[PDB]
Amino acid sequence: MPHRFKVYNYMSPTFCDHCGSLLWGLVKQGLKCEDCGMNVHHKCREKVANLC
Ligand SMILES: [Zn+2]
Ligand SMILES: [Zn+2]
Repeated sequence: MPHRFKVYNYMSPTFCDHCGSLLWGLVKQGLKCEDCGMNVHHKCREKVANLC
């Protein structure tokens, strides 16, 4: 079943669960999955398997 990634405003340093690097930026720094909690960069969403 699919991740339901929604863009997210991270308020503490949070890292990408796919590539490990910081979700850089001030706002809108990546996407969180509603259902499993996975955090990804915009550039990393295509790279993650679509299995929630
Ligand atoms: Zn998920
Ligand atoms: Zn990443």
